[PDB]
Amino acid sequence: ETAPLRVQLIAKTDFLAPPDVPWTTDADGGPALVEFAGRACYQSWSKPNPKTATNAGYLRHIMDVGHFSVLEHASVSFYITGISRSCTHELIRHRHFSYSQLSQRYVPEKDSRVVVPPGMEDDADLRHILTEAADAARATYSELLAKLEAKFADQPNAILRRKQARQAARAVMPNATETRIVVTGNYRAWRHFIAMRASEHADVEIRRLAIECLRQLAAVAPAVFADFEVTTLADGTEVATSPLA
Amino acid sequence: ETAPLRVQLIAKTDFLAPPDVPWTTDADGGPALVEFAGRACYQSWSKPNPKTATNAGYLRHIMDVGHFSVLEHASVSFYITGISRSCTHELIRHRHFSYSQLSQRYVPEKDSRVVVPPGMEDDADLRHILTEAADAARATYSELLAKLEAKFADQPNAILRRKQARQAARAVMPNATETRIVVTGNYRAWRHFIAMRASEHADVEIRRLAIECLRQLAAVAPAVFADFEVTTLADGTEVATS
Amino acid sequence: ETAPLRVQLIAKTDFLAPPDVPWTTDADGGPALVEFAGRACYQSWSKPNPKTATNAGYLRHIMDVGHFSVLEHASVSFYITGISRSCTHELIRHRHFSYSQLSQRYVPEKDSRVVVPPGMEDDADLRHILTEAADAARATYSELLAKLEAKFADQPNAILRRKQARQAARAVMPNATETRIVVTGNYRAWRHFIAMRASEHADVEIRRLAIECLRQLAAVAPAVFADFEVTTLADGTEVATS
Amino acid sequence: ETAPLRVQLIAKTDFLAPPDVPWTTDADGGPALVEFAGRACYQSWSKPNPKTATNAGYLRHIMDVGHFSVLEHASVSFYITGISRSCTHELIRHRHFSYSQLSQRYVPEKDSRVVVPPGMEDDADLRHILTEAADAARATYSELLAKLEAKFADQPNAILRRKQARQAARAVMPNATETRIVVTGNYRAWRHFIAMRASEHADVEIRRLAIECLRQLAAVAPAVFADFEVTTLADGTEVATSPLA
Ligand SMILES: Cc1cc2nc3c(=O)[nH]c(=O)nc-3n(C[C@H](O)[C@H](O)[C@H](O)COP(=O)(O)OP(=O)(O)OC[C@H]3O[C@@H](n4cnc5c(N)ncnc54)[C@H](O)[C@@H]3O)c2cc1C
Ligand SMILES: Cc1cc2nc3c(=O)[nH]c(=O)nc-3n(C[C@H](O)[C@H](O)[C@H](O)COP(=O)(O)OP(=O)(O)OC[C@H]3O[C@@H](n4cnc5c(N)ncnc54)[C@H](O)[C@@H]3O)c2cc1C
Ligand SMILES: Cc1cc2nc3c(=O)[nH]c(=O)nc-3n(C[C@H](O)[C@H](O)[C@H](O)COP(=O)(O)OP(=O)(O)OC[C@H]3O[C@@H](n4cnc5c(N)ncnc54)[C@H](O)[C@@H]3O)c2cc1C
Ligand SMILES: Cc1cc2nc3c(=O)[nH]c(=O)nc-3n(C[C@H](O)[C@H](O)[C@H](O)COP(=O)(O)OP(=O)(O)OC[C@H]3O[C@@H](n4cnc5c(N)ncnc54)[C@H](O)[C@@H]3O)c2cc1C
Ligand SMILES: O=c1[nH]c(=O)n([C@H]2C[C@H](O)[C@@H](COP(=O)(O)O)O2)cc1Br
Ligand SMILES: O=c1[nH]c(=O)n([C@H]2C[C@H](O)[C@@H](COP(=O)(O)O)O2)cc1Br
Ligand SMILES: O=c1[nH]c(=O)n([C@H]2C[C@H](O)[C@@H](COP(=O)(O)O)O2)cc1Br
Ligand SMILES: O=c1[nH]c(=O)n([C@H]2C[C@H](O)[C@@H](COP(=O)(O)O)O2)cc1Br
Repeated sequence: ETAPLRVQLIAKTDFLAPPDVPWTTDADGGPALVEFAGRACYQSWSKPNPKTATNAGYLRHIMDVGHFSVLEHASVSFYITGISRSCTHELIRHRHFSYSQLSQRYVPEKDSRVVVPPGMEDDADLRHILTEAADAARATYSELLAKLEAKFADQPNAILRRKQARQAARAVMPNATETRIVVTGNYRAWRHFIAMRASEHADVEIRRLAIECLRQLAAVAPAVFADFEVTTLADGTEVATSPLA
Repeated sequence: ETAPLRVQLIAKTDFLAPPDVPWTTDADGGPALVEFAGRACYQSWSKPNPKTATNAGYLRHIMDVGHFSVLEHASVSFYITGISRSCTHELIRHRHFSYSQLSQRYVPEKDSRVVVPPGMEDDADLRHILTEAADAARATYSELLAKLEAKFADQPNAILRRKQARQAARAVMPNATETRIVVTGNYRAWRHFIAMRASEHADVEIRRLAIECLRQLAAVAPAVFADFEVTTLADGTEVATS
Repeated sequence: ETAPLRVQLIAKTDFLAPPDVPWTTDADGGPALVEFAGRACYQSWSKPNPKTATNAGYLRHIMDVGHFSVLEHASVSFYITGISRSCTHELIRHRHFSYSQLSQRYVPEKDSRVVVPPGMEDDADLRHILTEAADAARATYSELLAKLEAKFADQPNAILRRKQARQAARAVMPNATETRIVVTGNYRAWRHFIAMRASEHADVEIRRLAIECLRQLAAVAPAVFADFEVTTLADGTEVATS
Repeated sequence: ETAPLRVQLIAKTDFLAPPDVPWTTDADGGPALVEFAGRACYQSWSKPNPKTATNAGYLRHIMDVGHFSVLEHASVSFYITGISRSCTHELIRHRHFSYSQLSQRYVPEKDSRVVVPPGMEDDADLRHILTEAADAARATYSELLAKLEAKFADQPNAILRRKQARQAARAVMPNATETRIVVTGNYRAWRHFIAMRASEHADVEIRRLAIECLRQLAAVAPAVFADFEVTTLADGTEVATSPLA
């Protein structure tokens, strides 16, 4: 059973301007918050320059002059499924994010799906070799678990003795095992992730993930991510580049 | 002129549950996001127990059990004014917040306000010594500025000439000079900030700040901040403990 | 082929007291640096108190009064082998360390070792089920790799060709696969790691790593890591608590 | 009275190669640790490439391909004196350092020194204005301190009484007041600080600090800091620029 990548946006920033500040803007939520924060450094609430007189204009300028720390005020959360364990192992190396991830120490592996590496996707023979190997691993897991459950029956706590058995049984589960994860980060963190992972140096799985995150981030905060350009490589995979990263 | 502490909540989490996840809860925003993230770890979406089906009950349990990392998903931002420079010098030592602060390099301080230390708030004579000293500093600052702008006549760029002068002139501005700051943190970082700063060991200025943030945070997310109990000290200042 | 846990201490803080500061202590390296930094807050260079007039006494005082940020100045690095991929996936959730880890994308995984879960180390039957499962996975790996290199045959860069094949082939490699990692952290990060992972709540594999790290750290900085008491549980695994 | 900038290197990395790894290098300390960490990723313990078979060649390569995360393993600590309170307020915005700083709540300041802004150092008239204002501020501080100690007489704990008094009295102390601070960071953090602070956009005081840190860092680890070129500006201050990050 194979699992496709799904990225669901589950949280963003709600903004409410302070009533006493003599400033309004062209925008809502995160992008308005970022402008407000930038202007707070200068206490410059008026709008002399027509170019930076819209929210998008202001943000593009903030970006251009390298005031990136202002972007940290707004955050976005995704719920991600159809991502492999090897992919999450790379993702969580990014330390300016917060994560909550499906636990193999706790969750049943009996119905677990696998994620096909993008370089194999179009090849039914390779996919077959993968899913068969995954079926073999799952049978092994159930084998180990049954025996381990009996070994750790001594222990009164239901939650402990279930962890002890599954945590050892998990040893046979492959890299391609599906996982699920809530990832939260601010705009500055999201931008770094995209610059690092939406590139030809990156594994094609996390690259695909980064591109999908960028597309969804651009939908909620266009002005913040507009400097990123998506291009398609010879193999048809997608990369994103920005002059500011 | 003096400036009182003002704390204004300007941003918080907006949550939309994923349509295809078979789960609901009796909350929205940050508290609902926290519960979703917690349950994602176990895929424990079904809620058969109607006596543990509440968001508040789940959030309390998350913290009884000590899974504090789940709290990081939700954030709140404040715009804080009427805070002194010595106070922000303490505040910014907290490395899990994001900040945007009023710049003395960029902002003229000829009209700047003073923040009165809570310890001298009820002594008019002491406040007078402070405001007189502030006025003298501001005069010195204006004297230095004019003399620096001339010393920097060599600079053809008028914006840069004014920044070079201002950043040097700022040297005489006192600790009690008002500043203004946007502070953003997730629930975990706010909790830690409150624990450290709303305590008898902390300076009264930042303690006042922490108690006020707490009061607003507790209204926004009761279950997350309910464990903190405010206590009034012998001297009338407030502390908070969990 | 199985791999035992090995933790090797490969780096630590070298301290040189600045000459024109009227202060000395009965210690070296990391512990000495921590006292220097704590004393710099107070400029308390002379030692009026005979109790904290020793380095060990000064550090125990720092801890009791809760001044844990001073511990961040000193650091230690380990090279860890005989750790599984599922163990590293847990370890790297600690965001206040720095890591350099063996790459499956970059390193040919021919003759990879497997780490046996401590829970089945005494069970020869369970070990065998594991090791032949691992053997089957490596066989599948070689089969995919060969087909993948054939598939990407067009790709002109041969290095990039092997990498594209290897990153996809790695898909069948089990959690138990051995990995190797350099981990660097300051004393405060190390203490937090030990507290969270040398506990009954934690997986037994990371718990074992945390205990061994603790033993080596306590040998390097006794005063910093002394409060941790190691006790053997019912099943004969160790936990450490302070 | 006035305090000159002083930067003292007080800690760095001690390295010992694990005996059972088949690798040696010609370097010691931080730079050797960085090579070890980089080789661990590839388990490339042998040395086939005369271009990367030395520590300097290896680090040259690490720097060119930009895997700066391996630089995080080595650290350096300085004790910095003759820095102003406005300079530390900028410095501590860098969140990947660790700090221990002289406390005004805790340490008496009746006799504290003043730091002259670089843009003012050459001018006797401006220096006099500054020192005169500092003398006035210290007199006010003393005046406030005594009255506050008297106002807080109903605190039986004299230590607390002096602190309660001092923390309020410090209200009048100017930005130019000298402070002292231990700063610890890894190589990657120091590179970022230098890049951000030893620049034309930065305040002259912190730029002077960054340059001195850079000078000491590049003497200790020349391969790590070689890309930073020191340039004298027209006003006689120095900046540092690099093609890298
Ligand atoms: C193609 C590629 C190949 C890779 N190969 C390997 C490999 O072989 N082995 C391996 O172990 N990893 C490898 N990685 C992981 C990589 O080295 C980083 O650890 C990971 O990508 C996180 O990115 P980041 O380093 O920018 O840190 P993040 O955690 O994403 O932090 C963001 C930024 O914050 C700063 N920062 C965060 N923490 C610190 C700190 N403690 N000190 C100083 N500054 C800090 C840095 O500026 C950093 O850029 C690879 C990554 C890529 C994309
Ligand atoms: C027994 C146990 C069970 C676990 N179960 C799960 C699970 O089911 N699912 C899952 O995804 N993870 C799980 N984890 C991982 C856990 O939630 C943490 O992510 C991990 O242990 C890292 O430790 P830490 O949260 O204390 O933070 P670290 O990353 O080690 O940071 C140390 C300290 O820095 C501070 N800090 C760091 N980053 C932030 C931040 N951005 N905001 C505010 N403060 C910050 C906090 O004070 C923190 O305590 C589990 C861990 C344990 C030990
Ligand atoms: C010339 C100049 C002008 C400035 N003007 C102002 C101003 O007017 N107002 C003001 O408030 N500040 C101002 N600053 C401060 C500036 O915004 C930064 O806060 C400070 O320089 C720290 O640098 P850093 O942002 O790169 O963060 P560092 O703390 O130095 O972090 C290093 C890297 O880690 C990563 N990182 C750290 N924390 C996070 C996070 N929480 N989320 C995502 N990534 C993270 C980023 O990649 C960052 O580059 C100014 C600084 C300079 C040099
Ligand atoms: C009453 C009191 C007195 C103080 N006195 C002094 C003083 O005299 N001199 C002085 O310099 N400072 C002093 N401070 C500042 C204090 O040391 C901290 O720097 C500040 O309170 C920030 O809090 P924090 O250390 O918990 O770190 P935060 O930056 O708030 O981080 C939150 C958590 O993240 C983790 N974390 C963040 N960064 C790291 C890191 N690099 N390594 C490991 N873990 C990390 C820690 O778990 C920490 O608890 C004082 C603070 C208080 C409240
Ligand atoms: O592109 C990469 N991304 C990444 O995050 N790593 C980190 C993740 C993991 O902690 C370790 C080994 O990763 P791979 O097995 O995916 O190569 O290095 C390595 C490479 Br190459
Ligand atoms: O209660 C405190 N809070 C705090 O943040 N510091 C930090 C802030 C600054 O970096 C340095 C000196 O602070 P004070 O001048 O406010 O003591 O230590 C110190 C004390 Br005591
Ligand atoms: O004890 C734990 N330690 C841990 O680090 N995690 C993190 C690591 C990974 O990101 C995710 C899933 O971990 P397990 O598969 O090991 O449960 O949660 C979870 C548990 Br439970
Ligand atoms: O060059 C700068 N460096 C800096 O760190 N800040 C931060 C420091 C402080 O938190 C706030 C105001 O700093 P200045 O008063 O030094 O501008 O912004 C601002 C500027 Br401009």
